[PDB]
Amino acid sequence: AEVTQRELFEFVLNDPLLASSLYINIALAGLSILLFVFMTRGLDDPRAKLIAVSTILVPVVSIASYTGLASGLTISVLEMPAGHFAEGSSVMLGGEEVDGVVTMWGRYLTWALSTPMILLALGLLAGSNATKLFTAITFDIAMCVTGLAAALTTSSHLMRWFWYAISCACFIVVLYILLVEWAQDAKAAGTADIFSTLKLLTVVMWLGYPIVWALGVEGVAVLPVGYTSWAYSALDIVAKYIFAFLLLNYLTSNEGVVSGS
Amino acid sequence: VTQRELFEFVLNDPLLASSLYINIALAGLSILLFVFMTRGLDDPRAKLIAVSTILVPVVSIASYTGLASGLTISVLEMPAGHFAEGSSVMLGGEEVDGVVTMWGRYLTWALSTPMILLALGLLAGSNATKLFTAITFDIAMCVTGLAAALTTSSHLMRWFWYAISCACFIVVLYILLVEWAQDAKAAGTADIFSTLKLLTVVMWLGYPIVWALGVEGVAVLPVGYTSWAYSALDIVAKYIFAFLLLNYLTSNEGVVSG
Amino acid sequence: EVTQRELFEFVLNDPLLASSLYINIALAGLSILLFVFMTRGLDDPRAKLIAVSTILVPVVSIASYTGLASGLTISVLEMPAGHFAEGSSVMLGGEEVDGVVTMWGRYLTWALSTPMILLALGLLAGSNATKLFTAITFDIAMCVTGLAAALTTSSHLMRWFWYAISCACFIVVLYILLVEWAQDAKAAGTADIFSTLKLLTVVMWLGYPIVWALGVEGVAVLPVGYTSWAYSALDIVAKYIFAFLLLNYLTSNEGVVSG
Ligand SMILES: CCCCCCCCCO[C@@H]1O[C@H](CO)[C@@H](O)[C@H](O)[C@H]1O
Ligand SMILES: CCCCCCCCCO[C@@H]1O[C@H](CO)[C@@H](O)[C@H](O)[C@H]1O
Ligand SMILES: *C/C=C(C)/C=C/C=C(C)/C=C/C1=C(C)CCCC1(C)C
Ligand SMILES: *C\C=C(C)/C=C/C=C(C)/C=C/C1=C(C)CCCC1(C)C
Ligand SMILES: *C\C=C(C)/C=C/C=C(C)/C=C/C1=C(C)CCCC1(C)C
Ligand SMILES: [Br-]
Ligand SMILES: [Br-]
Ligand SMILES: [Br-]
Ligand SMILES: [Br-]
Ligand SMILES: [Br-]
Ligand SMILES: [Br-]
Repeated sequence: AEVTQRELFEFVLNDPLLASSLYINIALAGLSILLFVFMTRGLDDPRAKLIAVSTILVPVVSIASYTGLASGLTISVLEMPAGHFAEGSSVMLGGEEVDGVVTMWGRYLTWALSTPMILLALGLLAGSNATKLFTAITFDIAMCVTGLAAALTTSSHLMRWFWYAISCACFIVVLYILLVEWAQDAKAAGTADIFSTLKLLTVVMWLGYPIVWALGVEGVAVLPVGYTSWAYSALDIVAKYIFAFLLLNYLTSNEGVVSGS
Repeated sequence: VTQRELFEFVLNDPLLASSLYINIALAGLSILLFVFMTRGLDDPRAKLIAVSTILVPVVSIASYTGLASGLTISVLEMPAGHFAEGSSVMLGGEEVDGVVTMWGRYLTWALSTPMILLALGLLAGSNATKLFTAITFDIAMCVTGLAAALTTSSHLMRWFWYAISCACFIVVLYILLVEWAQDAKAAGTADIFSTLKLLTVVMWLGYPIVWALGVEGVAVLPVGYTSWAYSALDIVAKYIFAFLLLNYLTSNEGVVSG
Repeated sequence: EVTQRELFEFVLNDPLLASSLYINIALAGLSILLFVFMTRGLDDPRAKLIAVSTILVPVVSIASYTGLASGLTISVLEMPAGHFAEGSSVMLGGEEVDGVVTMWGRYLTWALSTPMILLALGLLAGSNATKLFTAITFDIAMCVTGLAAALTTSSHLMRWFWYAISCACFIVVLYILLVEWAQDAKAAGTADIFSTLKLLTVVMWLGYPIVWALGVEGVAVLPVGYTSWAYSALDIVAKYIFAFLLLNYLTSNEGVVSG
């Protein structure tokens, strides 16, 4: 590994766009954790608290994920394959010019850890049975891991996009459960309004990621590294922080509705 | 060596490329077929079994792609005394010491078997305790096997990892063939387990036997034959076996429901 | 480009390192035997589930310690400026090498074994699913963020930030085990054994973050050799004896936990 972790860390700092897209989220994730733990202090029902802890875990994983990226621990320099729209790039790391693209794979590694929690909270709010919850979660993880594999794949351009297509198929499974299955389960659960709201927000925001992947450096490359990074951090601010705040706003005011068992 | 160089090593070699790309394609077709076959299930418990099984070829088309792209393939120099020691291969167009190691296979098993196990356990009316015990040791088995494959410091260490792993294997096989076959009687599903009993014992024992005999073990099977031995097993386990389980599940939805 | 073969030889020919690692392999091995023996009497599925979660602990340990012993889970890393271990060197093969022999494999031991002992202590206390889900997730986040700290070499300050995140997660777990579960056990019938262990718990669970901060990963008052025995000493207490005291109570009180 020619490029050191210190060097990548230094490249992030010194790069205004990059460093801000990263450090701003370590900050917002921390404040989110503090606000969430405070908002839910009055919950007592175990099923209501399971929804609150899973929610809270989202920014908890987020602050760790971004610290991994900012430290350089979860960043690597890869060389795109022939034909990849970003093939032939250089990053100027340390003092020399290194071939390749600064790859922030750390985003994928942790999405596989935070998104299931989001899914678990939304399934429970909707009063979902174990089967649909297992189906939503297992495919979500697969969607995130194949995403991480595509980003990590440098041997073949066509391979990169094959991983991507596998990931989309797994994505549609989750989407179908959100829009079709849980939408209906929410009625019987008495949480229709809030679910339909959070459901529409989820579908809209989540669609943003595979769009950014395809337009950013890892895909067709119209967005340079610094910009795809901000595209991902901005989706994160809504998809994770504001979204979790909204779900917890309902829960903390309607404990009785989801209290069941 | 480079990822692309490994990717090209697999393409360009009929034995290797076939042992991998064929698994990618059959896994793809099996996901469709499995989703199709089960389009009619209605019971939640049955459906859990069907999705857990469907995940088998999903994990397979993904993990094999990891291998074919070279992402999960690596080159390792075997320890002194190992029967494959002093091997070399030619990758970046040059003599590279070591053996191409498809460590991605352990990922495939560590992720798909927990799913087939969950499916079988539920089918057998297993309680939580035996389901847990089986899945945990099944995973410890798959991972210690991986450890064995990646160990290059000592020849004896690899075999010690193997012993650790085989131990976890009998724990899993025991509940699979013995415990669950017995629980299935009360669940009204004893027959699917006896019909697939020989198929199950042969394919499962098939993996630790291929290890010992292939490049990772005593090496009477070269890298390419080692790849095809594991691949022919996977084809049986991830596709035909899963199909059989699914074929039964669909005909017995009501009873598996309760 | 140090090899796994050189790391394996480094541990051997290094008395302290070799014994801290090899004594644990041996002790975890017997444990699996002794624990299998002590619990062959069990019949209750709930008592047995608790029994196997606990047996999985020494299994995880003998396997993870073998990873370390084999060199598989060891690496040489260079510490960042200001770090007390920065500027370290180690003899590997036929040349001097910058860095610190990093036993990152230990974090995989804790990440995989602790959720089991937590799933054994929770069920033993009668814990509902919410607490059991909390304690373990934050426990896992703790183990993984600790590794991140150990794996971070770009910034001295970042290591301690990672260590602070890990420590906060650590607080959630200790609050569940010491307080919540302590209460739940009263309605479980198993409040007395939960007490004593809870006491040994505090001391040993705290022992880890204290060692981290004082060993080569922290301010390094303890060299690589001593941090390893420090952790190995703690694992003996938690993975074997603690597991023994737990099983000793279980197998002599299957009626109380039965259900
Ligand atoms: C810029 C300053 C930051 C201000 C943040 C204010 C958010 C506080 C929201 O309060 C919480 O609302 C819940 C109902 O939804 C109540 O149950 C709970 O008791 C109450 O504490
Ligand atoms: C079912 C999904 C599997 C996808 C398999 C993709 C195989 C594509 C092989 O492409 C070729 O690779 C060579 C490298 O060896 C290049 O030199 C050559 O220019 C390129 O055209
Ligand atoms: C906190 C993060 C969130 C909610 C992330 C969501 C991410 C996705 C929905 C990602 C999806 C992708 C695909 C469907 C295709 C391949 C690439 C990915 C991983 C970007
Ligand atoms: C994909 C389907 C199945 C049934 C896979 C089974 C895998 C095993 C039984 C693997 C076993 C191993 C053992 C027992 C010993 C060390 C090496 C292996 C991991 C190959
Ligand atoms: C193997 C058994 C036990 C009980 C292990 C416990 C481990 C911890 C409590 C580890 C804690 C850490 C913290 C809080 C901070 C970062 C570094 C550590 C991972 C060592
Ligand atoms: Br609770
Ligand atoms: Br994340
Ligand atoms: Br269902
Ligand atoms: Br399988
Ligand atoms: Br049992
Ligand atoms: Br433990």
